Amino acid sequence: DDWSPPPIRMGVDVPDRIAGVAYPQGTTARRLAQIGAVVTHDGDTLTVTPPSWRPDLRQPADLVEEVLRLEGLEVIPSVLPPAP
Amino acid sequence: DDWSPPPIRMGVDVPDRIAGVAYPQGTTARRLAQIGAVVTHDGDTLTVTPPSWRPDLRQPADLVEEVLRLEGLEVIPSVLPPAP
Ligand SMILES: [Mg+2]
Ligand SMILES: [Mg+2]
Repeated sequence: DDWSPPPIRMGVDVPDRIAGVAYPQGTTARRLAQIGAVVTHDGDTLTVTPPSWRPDLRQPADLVEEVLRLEGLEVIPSVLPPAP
Repeated sequence: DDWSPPPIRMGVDVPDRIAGVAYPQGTTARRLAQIGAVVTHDGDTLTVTPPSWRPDLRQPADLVEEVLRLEGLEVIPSVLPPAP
C-alpha cells in the first residue's frame, strides 16, 4: 500500500561539499522536494524519502547528483587538487 | 656607554612555525636568554635586545636560528610540501 523507496539520511551540506560550491541556504531541501521527495530536517541531517517513480535514489550520492544537475554543472569551479 | 644592538620584536611562536615543531612552552625565551639577550614579554610578542657580542642578531630570522640550532635540527620532522 506504499510504493516509496526507503528513506535516506544525508547531511544538509553534503551536496555543497561534493560540488565544491556553497549553494544558497535551503537549495538541497528545495531541489530534493522538487524532484518529489519528502524531506524532513532535524539538526544538520536531512531524512529524504524518494518518490515511487525514483527507485534510482538509494544513497546520499544519488541525492547529490539531483541537486548538482538542477543547479547546473557550470557553477562548479575548476580547482586543481594537491597531488602528493 | 651602552653597546647593545637595537631591540627586535618577534612573536613568541615564530621559531615553532619556522621549525615545523611545537617546542615546549618558554623554549624561545629560555634559549634567547641563554645566548645573552634581554627578553621581555608583551602578550604573544617578545622584545629581544641582543648582547653586544652578537651584532649578527638583527632580525627575527636571526633569533629563529639561535633557537633552532640549540634545540637541534634532529627534532625538525621531514614533510614533503604539496607542490601545485
Ligand atoms: Mg543518479
Ligand atoms: Mg645567524
